[PDB]
Amino acid sequence: LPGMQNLKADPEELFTKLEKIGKGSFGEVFKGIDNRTQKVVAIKIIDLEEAEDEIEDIQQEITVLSQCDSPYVTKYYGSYLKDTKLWIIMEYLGGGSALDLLEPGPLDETQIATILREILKGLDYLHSEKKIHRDIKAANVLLSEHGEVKLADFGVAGQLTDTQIKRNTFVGTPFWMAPEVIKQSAYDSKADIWSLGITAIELARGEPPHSELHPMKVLFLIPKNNPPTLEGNYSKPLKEFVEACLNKEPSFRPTAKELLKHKFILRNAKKTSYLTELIDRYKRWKAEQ
Ligand SMILES: CC(=O)NCC(=O)N1[C@@H]2CC[C@H]1c1ccc(Nc3ncc(C(F)(F)F)c(NC4CCC4)n3)cc12
Repeated sequence: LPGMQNLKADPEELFTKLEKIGKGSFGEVFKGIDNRTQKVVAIKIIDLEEAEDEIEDIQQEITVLSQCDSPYVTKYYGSYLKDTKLWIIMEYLGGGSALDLLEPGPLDETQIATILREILKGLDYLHSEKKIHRDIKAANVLLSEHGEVKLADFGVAGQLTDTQIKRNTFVGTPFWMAPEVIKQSAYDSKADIWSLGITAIELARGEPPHSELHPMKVLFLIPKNNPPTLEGNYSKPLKEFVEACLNKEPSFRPTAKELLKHKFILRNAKKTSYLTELIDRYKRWKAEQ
């Protein structure tokens, strides 16, 4: 396990575990304070006794995280054992997920473009490292209190090599999964680009396509239907960004690097600092109730 700490280190001493902020890839996630620096962190806690077929996946997740050095990937600080519980210390992103920031109401196209541009920067980094996220969706897109946008939850992240230029494993969240991943055909990083497209619709409309239906229906709906399109009063460049991602033929989908030059992004995206308005809005909203 990369970043595994000295097992004599007691994380209950080194860290103040605060409120739960979410349920994660495995186990729960908490807000916490690093007791040495007084920096806030995120703590993922997993019971190893309450495992197992997950520990390979937990190894794999932590391995992948430890191999990423990008402003666009959640930082991983190390892991601690406390009796049966694994404490995974993560970068704390105080804005929550893009999905949280949607709860007060719709995004405008500038905010959508900005968030998509930053996701594309993350996807470009990952894909350049032959890594595939495979669970891109709004809930896995996090923001710092400054409005920086980062990719999270590498629970099902894949790795490509010289040997394996392609993967076949059935992973992801159904609504966001690419048809070729659902069919377990040979696939690569283009799968993430399909997921990005679904996420673009999610960011624009609040939900992915087929969100009313039972997840098992999409197992045939997605491979046999025409891809979703963004329906509603949204700009033509936003609709074409979505369609460019959502092609059933993976070689017809652009790369992350290409989509960064897409007209929707260029014409509408602004500096990420402006996303603070979106976090302030969430605050005010969450005040009431
Ligand atoms: C009591 C209270 O108000 N707590 C804060 C809270 O509930 N928040 C804030 C704003 C929305 C929601 C929330 C969710 C997530 C975070 N931050 C965060 N940072 C890093 C991770 C990381 F573990 F990926 F690194 C992470 N993961 C959780 C698992 C579901 C998302 N969440 C912050 C918040």
